Amino acid sequence: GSSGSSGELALWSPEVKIVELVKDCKGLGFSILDYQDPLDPTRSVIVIRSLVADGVAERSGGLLPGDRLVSVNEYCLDNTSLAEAVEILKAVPPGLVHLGICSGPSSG
Repeated sequence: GSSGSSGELALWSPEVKIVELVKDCKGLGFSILDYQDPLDPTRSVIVIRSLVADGVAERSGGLLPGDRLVSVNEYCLDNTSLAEAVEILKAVPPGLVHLGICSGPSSG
């Protein structure tokens, strides 16, 4: 059982956190983008672009800019294309929003 040294994805945590976000008419208050692993270029992940000023994201106090988003309202956003990710957040119904997050390189 020789674990990998200076390799295993550390940028994020192996434990995702479900943040309860209350969507509104306009929708959410955050953004997302497509990322590419520095070791695996053939692999992409969705990150938290940024939290709109006083946006649902910030309000709740669970999301942060730089964290890797797992899913939104039970939606596998793994290796998903930005376009797809955005559409998923737009197609998602209003109200409570159960989305996971992977603590990443935060400057806070």
